[PDB]
Amino acid sequence: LKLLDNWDSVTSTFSKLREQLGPVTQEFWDNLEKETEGLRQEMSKDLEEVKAKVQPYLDDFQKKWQEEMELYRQKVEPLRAELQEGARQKLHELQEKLSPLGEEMRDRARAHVDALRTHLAPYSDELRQRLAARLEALKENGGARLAEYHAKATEHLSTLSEKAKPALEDLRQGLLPVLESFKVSFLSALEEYTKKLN
Amino acid sequence: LKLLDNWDSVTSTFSKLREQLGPVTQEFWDNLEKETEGLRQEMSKDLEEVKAKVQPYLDDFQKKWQEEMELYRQKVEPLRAELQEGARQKLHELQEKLSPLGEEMRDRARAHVDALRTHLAPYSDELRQRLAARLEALKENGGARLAEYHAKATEHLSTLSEKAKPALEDLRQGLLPVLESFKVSFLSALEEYTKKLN
Ligand SMILES: CCCCCCCC/C=C\CCCCCCCC(=O)OC[C@H](COP(=O)(O)OCC[N+](C)(C)C)OC(=O)CCCCCCC/C=C\CCCCCCCC
Ligand SMILES: CCCCCCCC/C=C\CCCCCCCC(=O)OC[C@H](COP(=O)(O)OCC[N+](C)(C)C)OC(=O)CCCCCCC/C=C\CCCCCCCC
Ligand SMILES: CCCCCCCC/C=C\CCCCCCCC(=O)OC[C@H](COP(=O)(O)OCC[N+](C)(C)C)OC(=O)CCCCCCC/C=C\CCCCCCCC
Ligand SMILES: CCCCCCCC/C=C\CCCCCCCC(=O)OC[C@H](COP(=O)(O)OCC[N+](C)(C)C)OC(=O)CCCCCCC/C=C\CCCCCCCC
Ligand SMILES: CCCCCCCC/C=C\CCCCCCCC(=O)OC[C@H](COP(=O)(O)OCC[N+](C)(C)C)OC(=O)CCCCCCC/C=C\CCCCCCCC
Ligand SMILES: CCCCCCCC/C=C\CCCCCCCC(=O)OC[C@H](COP(=O)(O)OCC[N+](C)(C)C)OC(=O)CCCCCCC/C=C\CCCCCCCC
Ligand SMILES: CCCCCCCC/C=C\CCCCCCCC(=O)OC[C@H](COP(=O)(O)OCC[N+](C)(C)C)OC(=O)CCCCCCC/C=C\CCCCCCCC
Ligand SMILES: CCCCCCCC/C=C\CCCCCCCC(=O)OC[C@H](COP(=O)(O)OCC[N+](C)(C)C)OC(=O)CCCCCCC/C=C\CCCCCCCC
Ligand SMILES: CCCCCCCC/C=C\CCCCCCCC(=O)OC[C@H](COP(=O)(O)OC[C@H](N)C(=O)O)OC(=O)CCCCCCC/C=C\CCCCCCCC
Ligand SMILES: CCCCCCCC/C=C\CCCCCCCC(=O)OC[C@H](COP(=O)(O)OC[C@H](N)C(=O)O)OC(=O)CCCCCCC/C=C\CCCCCCCC
Ligand SMILES: CCCCCCCC/C=C\CCCCCCCC(=O)OC[C@H](COP(=O)(O)OC[C@H](N)C(=O)O)OC(=O)CCCCCCC/C=C\CCCCCCCC
Repeated sequence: LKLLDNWDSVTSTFSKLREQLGPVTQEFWDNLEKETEGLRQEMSKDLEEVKAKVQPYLDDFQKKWQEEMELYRQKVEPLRAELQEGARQKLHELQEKLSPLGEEMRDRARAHVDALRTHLAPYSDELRQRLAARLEALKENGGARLAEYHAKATEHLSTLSEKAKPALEDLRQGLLPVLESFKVSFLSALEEYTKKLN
Repeated sequence: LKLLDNWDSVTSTFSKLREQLGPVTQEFWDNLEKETEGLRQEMSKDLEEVKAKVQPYLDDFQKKWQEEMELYRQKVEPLRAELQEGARQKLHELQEKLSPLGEEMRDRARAHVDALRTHLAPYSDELRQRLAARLEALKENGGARLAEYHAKATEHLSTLSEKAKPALEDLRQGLLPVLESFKVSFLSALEEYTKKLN
């Protein structure tokens, strides 16, 4: 109700901020000029010296890079041949290994898979008989269980309806009057609430 | 009484559930025993035949595995010798390109650092001069900034006091009736909740 009075105080403080902003921006600009000019003299000296520092530094670096690269062509380059030759010999050594051991490993695999043909295959065949027996039990007990499920389902169904019938009646017989009473407690609440917050 | 009555219906449900649970456990276990019975009979195959066949199965694999290892041992020796002799030459060659080329690299590194030091000497010298120049500027300007900021803070405090005394007093005065009305609202709300919830 006193919003206008409260907003006035805020308008006053806002105006107070404006009272400060005036001289504040004035001195801020003066300070900015001081800083910019201060950094300006530093920048001129920095930039000027940079030309006399980066250039000789680049030259120094270029010389080092030249030596570095030269040394690389006198090391990495010739060593590339030494390493390549070593790699070639290594590859040759590997060839003389990947061939006998390669065929040997393949023969090992042959002996492995071949064994599996007389190991896994005949075993899965035996398992087929066992699976048939297991599945038979699953079908036998399962079929019986299906009847049990149906029986218990119908039994439980009778029990469920035996509860649903009276429960719903009782629930309705209780919810109806309770709802009416609830409406009363709601009406009194809503009416009073709207008056308190009016 | 709603909770008691509603619970009563649930209680009777538990009775019927338990009464049905009996036949359930009986039937389930009866069939489960048949499942296990099958597995018990199957055990004379699934676990018995597997332990019987595991003999030639493992004996075959173990036999071939022995050869597999013996072959690897028959190769490990000549291959290790090839690797040893090869590594000898490969590493020896690297040494011939590690000692002289290393000393050369170290020699070039001497100049690498020497040139850098020779360049860093005047650089660091002028860096200290740059720092002095910058520090002096930042000190002159800094002192001015501090004085100005101090004055700024002083003025800000004067206007801040407008928010600490007049504005705050105004706010307090405005909050007084606010608390007064809020008290009534809280009190009535407390009663409202008690009147309808109790
Ligand atoms: C153009 C405009 C003007 C100029 C502008 C640029 C100015 C630049 C001037 C200076 C910049 C310096 C920057 C670095 C400052 C800190 C240097 C430092 O304090 O270093 C300390 C280390 C300490 O070693 P320690 O024996 O105490 O520890 C031994 C530990 N334990 C037991 C393994 C082996 O000593 C070292 O780093 C040095 C020895 C190790 C060197 C490793 C390889 C470096 C690679 C190339 C050489 C680079 C030379 C330039 C500096 C490169 C830095 C990466
Ligand atoms: C003209 C100027 C030429 C400048 C040439 C500079 C290089 C010169 C060549 C060699 C000498 C300088 C080497 C400088 C770099 C290595 C510096 C170094 O001394 O490092 C040592 C650390 C040791 O660690 P630590 O765990 O043993 O001990 C600490 C951890 N603690 C606690 C658990 C033990 O590290 C190690 O020793 C492991 C090092 C593994 C190998 C690193 C090789 C780096 C070389 C090049 C990398 C370039 C990357 C470029 C990326 C951008 C591409 C565009
Ligand atoms: C001791 C206390 C223990 C706890 C007791 C808890 C008692 C709870 C009592 C009552 C249940 C209250 C919650 C009921 C929720 C709704 C149930 C229902 O009535 O939802 C029917 C719809 C029928 O389809 P509609 O297209 O008309 O969708 C209608 C929905 N609308 C809009 C979005 C398309 O359902 C659907 O829509 C989607 C599903 C359709 C049927 C899927 C059947 C799946 C097959 C087998 C699942 C068997 C689960 C058995 C769980 C145990 C049971 C004993
Ligand atoms: C409309 C129809 C909706 C569907 C209705 C379904 C009704 C049937 C299903 C569930 C009804 C459960 C009724 C439970 C009544 C109370 C039983 C009870 O005695 O409450 C208390 C007990 C003990 O206290 P506590 O253990 O809770 O805490 C102990 C805390 N401390 C250790 C401090 C000791 O609670 C216990 O005994 C823990 C009992 C846990 C029982 C879990 C369920 C078991 C049933 C089947 C499991 C799967 C079997 C088949 C698996 C096939 C695999 C292939
Ligand atoms: C649900 C979301 C996650 C699903 C994860 C699994 C996904 C894949 C499906 C099934 C895998 C289940 C893996 C876990 C199985 C249960 C493990 C377990 O921790 O169980 C514990 C219970 C309780 O005793 P405990 O050992 O914990 O505590 C006393 C002993 N202590 C000291 C050492 C603790 O064990 C018992 O209650 C008694 C157990 C008796 C077992 C007899 C087995 C006889 C052999 C064959 C029978 C027929 C099997 C047919 C195939 C069945 C496939 C499931
Ligand atoms: C119905 C007929 C069926 C017939 C079936 C036939 C095939 C059956 C299949 C397997 C049977 C295996 C039987 C093994 C019997 C020996 C077990 C054993 O004694 O073995 C001991 C070792 C070492 O034991 P130690 O060092 O303590 O003693 C060492 C003592 N000394 C030094 C003398 C070295 O241990 C081991 O062999 C354990 C090796 C396995 C370790 C698994 C660890 C898993 C851990 C976490 C689970 C991660 C799951 C990840 C899933 C996603 C993956 C991508
Ligand atoms: C308005 C903002 C600008 C003006 C700020 C003026 C006040 C500055 C100081 C504090 C500001 C207030 C908050 C606190 C700041 C940290 C103060 C401090 O006490 O920190 C100390 C640390 C550690 O000291 P310690 O362990 O070595 O010595 C310990 C004693 N004893 C050596 C015996 C080893 O200091 C260190 O860690 C060394 C590294 C410090 C951070 C360097 C990088 C800063 C990043 C940007 C600034 C760039 C400025 C460029 C020039 C602008 C000119 C206008
Ligand atoms: C922040 C800008 C304000 C601008 C207006 C005022 C300007 C005033 C004039 C100049 C500025 C001066 C700034 C000074 C900063 C000092 C920072 C600092 O180093 O302080 C350190 C103290 C440490 O602890 P201690 O000395 O108390 O105890 C110590 C107990 N022993 C010693 C055991 C160690 O801690 C403290 O000073 C606590 C400092 C708490 C500062 C709260 C500022 C709240 C301002 C606005 C709120 C909203 C911010 C986000 C706005 C987002 C907008 C988009
Ligand atoms: C971003 C980070 C990348 C990290 C990569 C790490 C692995 C690097 C692998 C090998 C080494 C580098 C091998 C680089 C080979 C480069 C070969 C090359 O032609 O690259 C062309 C690209 C071109 O980029 P652009 O985007 O500008 O143009 C693309 C073009 N329009 C198109 O897509 O058709 O530019 C580049 O790729 C960059 C070329 C830089 C050449 C430098 C040549 C330098 C010559 C000698 C060495 C001097 C060393 C000096 C320092 C010594 C130590 C101090
Ligand atoms: C009779 C009451 C008795 C006491 C009751 C006490 C309990 C009351 C509690 C609940 C009852 C009311 C329950 C109301 C449930 C409303 C549920 C609902 O509609 O959700 C959706 C609405 C949608 O609003 P809108 O469409 O404006 O905004 C949509 C939004 N932009 C978007 O698109 O995302 O979301 C919104 O409206 C939220 C923003 C609203 C902005 C306007 C908000 C306007 C708010 C007030 C209007 C001015 C009041 C001035 C003072 C009056 C008293 C002096
Ligand atoms: C549209 C504009 C509307 C403007 C409305 C303005 C209304 C103004 C109303 C009244 C004027 C202000 C009236 C202020 C009254 C309180 C003034 C005051 O500071 O009293 C001193 C106390 C001091 O607490 P201490 O914790 O230091 O005490 C000792 C401590 N308990 C111990 O035992 O160690 O601090 C306090 O009591 C208060 C909390 C201090 C910490 C706050 C810590 C910070 C907490 C909140 C502030 C930040 C909130 C950030 C929210 C971000 C949302 C995204």
